Amino acid sequence: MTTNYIFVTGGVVSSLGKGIAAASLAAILEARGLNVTIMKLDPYINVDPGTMSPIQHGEVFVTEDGAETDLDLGHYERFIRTKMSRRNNFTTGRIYSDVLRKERRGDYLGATVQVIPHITNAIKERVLEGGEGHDVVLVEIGGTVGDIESLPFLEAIRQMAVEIGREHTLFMHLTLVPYMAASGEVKTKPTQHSVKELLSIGIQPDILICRSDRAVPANERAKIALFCNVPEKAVISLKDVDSIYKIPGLLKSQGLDDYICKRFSLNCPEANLSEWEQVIFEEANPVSEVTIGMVGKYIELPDAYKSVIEALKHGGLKNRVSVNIKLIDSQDVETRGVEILKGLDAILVPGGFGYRGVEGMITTARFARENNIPYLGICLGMQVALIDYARHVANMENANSTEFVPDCKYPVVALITEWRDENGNVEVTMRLGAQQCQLVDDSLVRQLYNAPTIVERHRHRYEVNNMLLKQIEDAGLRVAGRSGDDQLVEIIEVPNHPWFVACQFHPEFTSTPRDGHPLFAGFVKAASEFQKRQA
Amino acid sequence: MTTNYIFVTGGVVSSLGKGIAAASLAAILEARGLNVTIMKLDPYINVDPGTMSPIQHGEVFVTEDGAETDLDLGHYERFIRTKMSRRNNFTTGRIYSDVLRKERRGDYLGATVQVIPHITNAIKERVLEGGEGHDVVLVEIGGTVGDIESLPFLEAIRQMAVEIGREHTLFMHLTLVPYMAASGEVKTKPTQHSVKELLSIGIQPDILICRSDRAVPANERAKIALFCNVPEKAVISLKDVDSIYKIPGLLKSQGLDDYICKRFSLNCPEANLSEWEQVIFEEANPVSEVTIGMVGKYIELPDAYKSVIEALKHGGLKNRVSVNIKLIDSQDVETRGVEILKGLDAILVPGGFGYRGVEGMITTARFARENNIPYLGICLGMQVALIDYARHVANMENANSTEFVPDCKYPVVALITEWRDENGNVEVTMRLGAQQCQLVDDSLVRQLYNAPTIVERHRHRYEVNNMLLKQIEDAGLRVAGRSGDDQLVEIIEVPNHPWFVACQFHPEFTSTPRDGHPLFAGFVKAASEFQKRQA
Amino acid sequence: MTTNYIFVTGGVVSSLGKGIAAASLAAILEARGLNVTIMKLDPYINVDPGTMSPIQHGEVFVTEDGAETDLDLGHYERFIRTKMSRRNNFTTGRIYSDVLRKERRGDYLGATVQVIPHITNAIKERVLEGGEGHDVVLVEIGGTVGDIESLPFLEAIRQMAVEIGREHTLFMHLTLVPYMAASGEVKTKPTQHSVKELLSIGIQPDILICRSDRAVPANERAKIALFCNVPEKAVISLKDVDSIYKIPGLLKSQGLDDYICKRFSLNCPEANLSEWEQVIFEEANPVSEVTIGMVGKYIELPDAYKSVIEALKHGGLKNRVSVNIKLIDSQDVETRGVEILKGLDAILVPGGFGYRGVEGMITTARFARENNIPYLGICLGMQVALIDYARHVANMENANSTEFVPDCKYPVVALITEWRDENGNVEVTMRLGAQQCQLVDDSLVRQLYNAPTIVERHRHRYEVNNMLLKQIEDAGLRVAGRSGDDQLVEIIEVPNHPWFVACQFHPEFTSTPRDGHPLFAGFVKAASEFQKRQ
Ligand SMILES: Nc1ccn([C@@H]2O[C@H](COP(=O)(O)OP(=O)(O)OP(=O)(O)O)[C@@H](O)[C@H]2O)c(=O)n1
Ligand SMILES: Nc1ccn([C@@H]2O[C@H](COP(=O)(O)OP(=O)(O)OP(=O)(O)O)[C@@H](O)[C@H]2O)c(=O)n1
Ligand SMILES: Nc1ccn([C@@H]2O[C@H](COP(=O)(O)OP(=O)(O)OP(=O)(O)O)[C@@H](O)[C@H]2O)c(=O)n1
Ligand SMILES: Nc1ccn([C@@H]2O[C@H](COP(=O)(O)OP(=O)(O)OP(=O)(O)O)[C@@H](O)[C@H]2O)c(=O)n1
Repeated sequence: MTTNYIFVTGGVVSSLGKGIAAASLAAILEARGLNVTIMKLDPYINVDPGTMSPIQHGEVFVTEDGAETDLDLGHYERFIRTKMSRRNNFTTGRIYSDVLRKERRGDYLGATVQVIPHITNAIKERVLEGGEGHDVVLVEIGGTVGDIESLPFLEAIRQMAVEIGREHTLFMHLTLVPYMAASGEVKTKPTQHSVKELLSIGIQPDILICRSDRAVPANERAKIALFCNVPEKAVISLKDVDSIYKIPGLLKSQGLDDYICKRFSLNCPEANLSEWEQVIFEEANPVSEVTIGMVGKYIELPDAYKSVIEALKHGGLKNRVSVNIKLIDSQDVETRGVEILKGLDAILVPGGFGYRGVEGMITTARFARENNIPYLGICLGMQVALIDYARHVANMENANSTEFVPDCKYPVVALITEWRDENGNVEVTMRLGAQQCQLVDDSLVRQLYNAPTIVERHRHRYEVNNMLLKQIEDAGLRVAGRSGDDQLVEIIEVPNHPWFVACQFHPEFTSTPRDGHPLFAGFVKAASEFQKRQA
Repeated sequence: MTTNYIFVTGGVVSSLGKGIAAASLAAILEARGLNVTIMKLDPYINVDPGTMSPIQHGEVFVTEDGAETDLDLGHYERFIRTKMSRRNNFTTGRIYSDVLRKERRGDYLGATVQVIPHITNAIKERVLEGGEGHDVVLVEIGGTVGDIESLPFLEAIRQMAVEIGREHTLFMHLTLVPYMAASGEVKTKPTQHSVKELLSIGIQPDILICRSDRAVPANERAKIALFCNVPEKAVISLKDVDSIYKIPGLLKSQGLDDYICKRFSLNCPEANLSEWEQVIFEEANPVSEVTIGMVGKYIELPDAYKSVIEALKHGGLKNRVSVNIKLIDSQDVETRGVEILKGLDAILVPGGFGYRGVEGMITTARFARENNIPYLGICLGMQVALIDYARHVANMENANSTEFVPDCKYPVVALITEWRDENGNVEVTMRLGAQQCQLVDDSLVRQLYNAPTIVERHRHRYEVNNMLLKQIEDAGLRVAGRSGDDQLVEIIEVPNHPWFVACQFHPEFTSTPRDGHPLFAGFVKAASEFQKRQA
Repeated sequence: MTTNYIFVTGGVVSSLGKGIAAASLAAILEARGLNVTIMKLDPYINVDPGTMSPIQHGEVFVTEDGAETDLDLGHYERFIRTKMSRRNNFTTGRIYSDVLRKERRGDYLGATVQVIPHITNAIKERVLEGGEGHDVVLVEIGGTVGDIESLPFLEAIRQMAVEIGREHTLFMHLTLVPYMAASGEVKTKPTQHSVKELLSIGIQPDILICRSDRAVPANERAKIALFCNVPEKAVISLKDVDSIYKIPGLLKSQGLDDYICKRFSLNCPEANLSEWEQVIFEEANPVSEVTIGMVGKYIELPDAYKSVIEALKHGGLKNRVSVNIKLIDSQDVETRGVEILKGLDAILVPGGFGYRGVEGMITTARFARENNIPYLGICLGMQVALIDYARHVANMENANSTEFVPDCKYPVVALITEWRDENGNVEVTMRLGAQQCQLVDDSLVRQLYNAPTIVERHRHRYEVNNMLLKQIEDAGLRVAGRSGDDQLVEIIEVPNHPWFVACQFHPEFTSTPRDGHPLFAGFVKAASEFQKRQ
C-alpha cells in the first residue's frame, strides 16, 4: 500500500517526552495489525553518539547491525516489535558529512550546494529510506520549534507533506500547558505562541499533544482546538504518569489511533492492548521487594544506564518483585570503603571506559564474591570480576587490563594484538552489534537461556587474554560462553556462589517489558532469595 | 592598537553589490593611512569554489597562496593594496568540515557539538584570524537577511559585537529602496521589514546604505533614519552608477568615512582620493576606441570572465582607448565558421576546461595568426595556440592535448606523467598560486614587463610537452618564458606577427585599475594600431 | 446560492494597485453573468473620509445613499454595474466607534471587550452585511502585510475562511517583483518574505498577483508557484500598463477568472469583454486633440480631482478626442493674471470649499463667458459663474457668497436660512447623495440628457439665493434645472455662448468609460469644435 507519515515535533520546552509519545502511539497502531516503524532526527553536529560522553547524551544504544544510536531507539524496541537499524537515527552532522563527501567527489556536477534544496533533499532521502515498506512511519524531530538547529529538518518534512499529500501525512505537535498557582488554572498561551512558530515556517498542526503535570480540562482543550483550527477530538491531554506503560492506554482512551486510522483511510480492527494491561497489572501487584546496588562511574546522570535500569524493572515484573535501585559511586568505594555496600540484596557493575573508579569496581566484585551476594557484571563489570579472581584467588599480583595499566605483569584483559603472558611471550577494532554466542553445558546461563546458542549485542575493545585464561580456570573460575573463531570468552561464572554471572555483551539492549530477559529475571529472582535468607 | 570591525549585510534582495560597497569603503579608509582588510563569508555548502562551474558561481579567483576563492576577492585586490589569502574567504561547508574533523578526532572531549556555540565559535575564530593585525576589518555576510542559510553567520557576528563592544564594531546594512511609477516616489517599506528582521535576531543597524536606481531624497532618508534610530548622517544614498570607480567618491561626499573614524575614535587625516579621480578622468576622456573579441566557452554568464573583462578595461585606461568587448561563442565558430570573427581589432581566448568548443578556439587562433590580428591567449588560450602551430606549421597531424584526445599521436599538451612522443617513447597535481617566471631576452614580454623575472598566478594541470617542443620550435615558434626546475613553458610568442602572446598563467588576477598590467596594456595598444592601419 | 469571498491583500509595498486589480477581476466575473460586489477596508482611525483633506488623501467619493467614502469606490462603480453604498467601505475608526457605542449601551453585558473576538467579530459582521446577496464578494484590505495597523483585519478574514471553508473563500495576494540592473532579472525574494509574513498570521495565499515594471517571466512564476505551494495557473503576471482598462483583458488571457469559477464550482459562460475592447480601441485611436484647463485650488494633489479627470477622458472616448488636461492654480490667476488661461479649447472649474483662490475662479469664469470659450462649472464652479454674472452683467457690486463674505450686500449664494436681499429683507445643512432634478424644456441640458428628469449626487451647503435670482435671470441668465420643493437652482446656462453650463451636483460620480456622461460628452465635443475654429 501507500506509506503514511506522522511527523512528531515539540514546542515550548525540550524535555516533553517526544520519543515516549511516538513509541506509545506506535504500540497502539501495531496492536491493530499495522506495520509501523519509528525514526529519530537529531540536530547535533556529531556524526553519531559514538563520541558523546555518557554523562552528556545518555547511554549509547546499540542496534543489531552495530550502529551506535541515541537512546530513544531503546524506547522504540521496548514498545514495538520492529527492529531498529542504522537508518532509524541520523544527525545533522551525518547529513552534512554525506553532502560534503558528494560535493568533493563531484556528484553535484559543479552546481552550488545550498541548504535549500540540497540539504533538505538529503534529509528527505533518508526519511524515505527508513520509512518505505511500512504502513505508518513516525518521524521524531529533536529540539524545540523556534530554534536555529532544527530549521532544515522542519523545512524538509514540510516539503514531504506537500509532495505526499494530506491524505498520507500528519503533523503531531507536543506542547506544554503549564499550571499557575496565582491563576488556579493551566495556561494555553505558550501553546498559542508555539503553534504560531509552526505557521511561520509553513506547518499547520493536525494533532496537539498537551503535556502538563495534570489533565488538561476539556474547556482548555476547546480553546486550543479553536486557536489551531483542529477538531476537539484532535486535542489530546497527556498528563504526567507514574508508569510510561500506561501511556498507550491513555492515548487510545481519547481516540488518537481512531483519528489517525480515519485520516489515513486504514481499515483495521480495534487495538488489543491486553499485553500492556498485563504489564501494568504485574507492576502494580508485587509480592516482595528487594534492593539492588548498581556500582558504576556515570551515576551523576542516571540516564547513562537507561536500558540497564529498565531491564532491572523488567526482571521484577516476571518475578512479582519490586526493585529499589540504589546508584553507588564506585569511586566512593575507593575512599570510604566497603561500608557503603552494606544492605544490598544484589550487586550489578555496568559497563564503562577509563581507569577512574575501576579499582572501586574490582573491590566491589571481591566483596560480592566473598560474601555470597548475587552479582551481575556487564562488559566492564565482567573485566573487574576477572581481575578480582586473578588477583585474590589465582595469586596474580597486580593483575589488570592494558587499558588501565599497559605494562602490567598479568594482562588478563587486553586487545588481541597485545596478548602476552607474565614472561612476555606472545602467540604465533571495536566489536559492535549482534553476534552469536555458544553456551557451555552444565552452566547457569545454559539453563537460564534454555538454548545452546544465543544472540547478544557487543560494544567493547578489550577481550579476555586467552594466554592467561587457563591459569585462572585452574583456580576455579568457569567459562560459560564463547563466540566466533578465536573462542573469545563471552560469559564467566563463579561456582560455589548462589548467583555470580558476568558477560561481555550488553544484555540490557534485548530486554523488553513484555518479554523480559532470561538473565535479569534470574538475577532479580536470586536477589529475593538472598533477601528472604535474612530472616 | 585595537582592531575594529565593520560587519556588512544586505536585505530585501541579494544582488545589492555588497562586496563593491565594502571594497569602495575600504579604499577610502586606506586612503586615510589606515591598515584595512576585507573578508567574505559565503553560506554555500561547497568547501571552496574549486568545484563550482564557472557559469554558476562566476570566475574562480586565485590568491597568491594558491587559494580558490569567490570572485569578490578580485574586487578587494582591485580597490586596496592588502593582498588576499585563504583566510579572507570561507564557506559554511568549510566550517562544518572543520568542526566535523575536530569531533571525529575527539577534540571536543565527548561533548555534544551544537550550532550554538560550537558552529558560532568556529565562525568567530576565523573572522578574528583574518582580521587581527589591522585597524579596520570589513566582514561581508553573503545572502539576504531573513533566510535560513546565513543565520549561523549573523548569530556569530552578533556575539562578537557584544564581546568587543560598540566602540569597535559597526553594523552596516545595505537595503533596496525601490521606485514605483504609480507612486512617483521611492518606497521605504521594504527597508522597514528588512531592518525588523535584523532586530529579531539581535542586530541593530548603525549605517543604512540605500540602493536604488536613483538618489534617495533627504526626505526619504529621514524616514529611514527615524525608523532605525540612527542619525540622519548615518543613512547613505548609493544610487546606480555607470562606473564603480566613482563609488569611493560618492561615499566620502556623504561623510561615511568621517562617521566611521569618529565612532572608532581614529585620528587620521582626510582621505586623498586623487588616484580614483585620476582613474575616472582617464576613463571619461578616451582618444580612440577598439573592439576586442573574447572567444570562449562560458559566454552564457559574462561573470565567468570577470577579471579578464576588467583587465581589458584597465589596458584601455593606460592607452586612453575605449574597449568594446564582444563575447563570441567558440562553438559558433565550429558550425558557422570564421565569418563571425570579422570586424575585430584583437582576439583573446581565455582559459577553460573540457573539449567542448576547443576546436573552435584552435580555429580562432589559426585565424588570428594567419591574418595578423593581435592575439592574447591565457591558459587554455595558450594550448589552442600551441595546437594550431603544431598542426598547421609543424605538420603534426591531429596534434592535440591528452585532456581531449588521450591516444593522440602528437600530445603537445599533456600531464608531466604522460609525456611521450609520436613513437611512444618516454623520458627517464593542480598548479595553483603565484610562481616566479624567467623571461627570455629579446622577447616581446621581456620588454613589456621590463624585468628578467616576474610573478604570476597559475590554475591548470596540463603542461607543454617538452618532448615535442623542440620540433615546434624548429618550425618558428618562440619560447618566451620558463619556470621552476622542469623548465615548463610559461609564455610562447609567434614572431613575424604584430602581436601574438600566449601565457600559461592568469595575468588578469594581478591587474588593477590604478596600476594596469603590462601585458594587457601592450595588447590593447596593439589593437588600436591594427585599427588605425585600416584607413 | 452560497456567497463566495475573495480576500485581496498586498505586500512588499503599498502602491500595488489593489483596488484596480479587484475592480478589474470583478469586471470579468460580472461579464460572465455573476452578481459581484466590492468592499474596501481602510486601516485609518478616521471615522470616514469626510474630515480628510482633499490635498492629502484625494477626492471624497459620494455614493447614491449619501455616504462620504474613499475614492476607491469610484474605481468600483467604473468597472461594475453594482451600485456602492455605505456598506462597501469602513475604517478602523468606524469599527472602534461601533464597539465603544455597544459598550456604554451595555450590549456586552459587563464583559471584557477585547481585540479578539469583539473587534474581530465587528469586522466579520460588516463583511457579511455588505457581501450577502451576491455570488462573489471581493474584499480589499488596505495597508501592507507585515504592519500592525491591519492585523485585526487580517485575523478577522482568516476566521471567516475557516467558518466558510476553502470551497467558497480565496486569498489573492499582490506582491512586488522588482528588476535589478546589476542582475538583469526580476527578484522573487521580496515575495518570499512577504508570503512568510502571511503564514505567520495564519493565512495561506491561493493566487499570487505579481506586480512589476515588466512581465514576470514564466520561469520566475514557476519559482514562486512552488514556493507558495500553488498551481502555476494561480501565479499571474501584471506588468505596468498605460491604461487600467486593459487590466480586465490581461487577467482573462492568463485564465484568472477560470480558476476562480473552478475553485467556487461556478458554471457560467465565457467572459464577454467586447465593451472593454471597445474602450481600449477608442483610447488608442483619437482623431483630434484638445487642451482643457482645469482651474481649481487643490491642484497640489492630482488625486483631488480623480473622478473629474477620469470623466474628461471618458468625454474624449465618445468623441474620439485626445483630451490633454492642464491643471491651473486659480490662485495664480489672482497674481499673474488672465494670461495663464491662454491657449485653452475649454475651461472647467471644479468644486471645493474656502475663499482661498475663489477670486481667481471668478476671474476665470468671466474670461470664458466674454471670450466664448466652452465652460463647465461643478458645484463651486457654478457659484463663481453666478457671482461673475451678477457682478459684471447684473451690476451687483461685490456680489459674493456668505461662505466667503457674510455681510456682503448681494449674497447671491447663501444658506437657505440666510436668504436676504440688498435691503436686508427676508422671507415669510449638508445635501448628500442622489436627488431627482427637473430639467427645463428648450434648454441645452434637456437635449443632452434626452429626459425631463435626471438623478445626480450632491455635496454642498450653500444654495442659489432665490430672492436675488429673478434679477440675474432678467439680466440674461437662464435656469435650466431645479430640484425638490424649494425649487433650488441646480443648473444654469448663459445664452449667446457656444457651450456654457454650470451645475450644483457632481456629474463625474456617474460617468463611466463604457457609457460616458451626457454632460462631459457634450463638453469635450464643444472643445473640439472650438479648436477647429482657431
Ligand atoms: N536561538 C537558538 C538558541 C539555541 N539553539 C540550540 O538550542 C539547543 C539547546 O537546547 P536545550 O536542550 O533546550 O537547552 P537550553 O537552551 O539551555 O534550554 P533550557 O534552559 O530550557 O534547558 C542547542 O543545541 C542550540 O544549538 C538554537 O538552535 N537556536
Ligand atoms: N493572537 C492574539 C490572540 C489573543 N490576543 C489577546 O489575548 C488576550 C487573552 O488574554 P489571556 O488571559 O492570556 O487569555 P488566554 O489566551 O485564554 O490565556 P490562557 O489560556 O493561557 O490562560 C485577549 O484579550 C486577546 O485580545 C491577542 O492580542 N493576540
Ligand atoms: N510598524 C509599523 C509601522 C507603520 N505602520 C503603518 O504603516 C502606515 C504607513 O503606510 P505607508 O504608505 O506604507 O507609509 P510609509 O511607511 O512611509 O511607506 P513608504 O515610505 O514605503 O512609501 C501607517 O499608517 C502606519 O500606521 C504599521 O502599521 N506598522
Ligand atoms: N527560506 C529560505 C529560502 C531559501 N534559502 C536560501 O536562499 C538562497 C537563494 O538565494 P537567491 O540568490 O536570492 O535566489 P532566489 O531565492 O531565487 O531569490 P531571487 O528570485 O530574488 O533571485 C539559497 O541558497 C537557499 O539556500 C534560505 O536560506 N532560506
